[PDB]
Amino acid sequence: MDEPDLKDLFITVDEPESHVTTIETFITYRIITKTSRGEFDSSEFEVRRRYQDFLWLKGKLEEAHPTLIIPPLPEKFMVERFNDDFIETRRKALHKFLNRIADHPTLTFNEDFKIFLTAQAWE
Repeated sequence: MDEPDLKDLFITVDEPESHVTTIETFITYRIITKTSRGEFDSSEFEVRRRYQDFLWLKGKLEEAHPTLIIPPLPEKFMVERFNDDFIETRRKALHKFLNRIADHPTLTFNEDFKIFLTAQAWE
């Protein structure tokens, strides 16, 4: 039998880090998602995502909800990408983006949003 849930999500976006792979360096953001303000009987996942991962998500949401305007993620086309203002501006925008999806009555239940918030979870 089911335990009824209010379908609340609380999302933070923080701790930007440089991810240096062998072929590319890019910034990632820590996304922590909680389903409750309580200590017990709840879900909490921590993942790390780059901006391209958010663009993937936006596209999936657009495809699934073609009559909606999905919350925007503007970008203007080698130093600035690692600039403190650039990163902090983006962090705030990504937090706003994820909150808008989380609060939206159809977008919040999208399967790719769920995968986005949970895949490759960190301890």
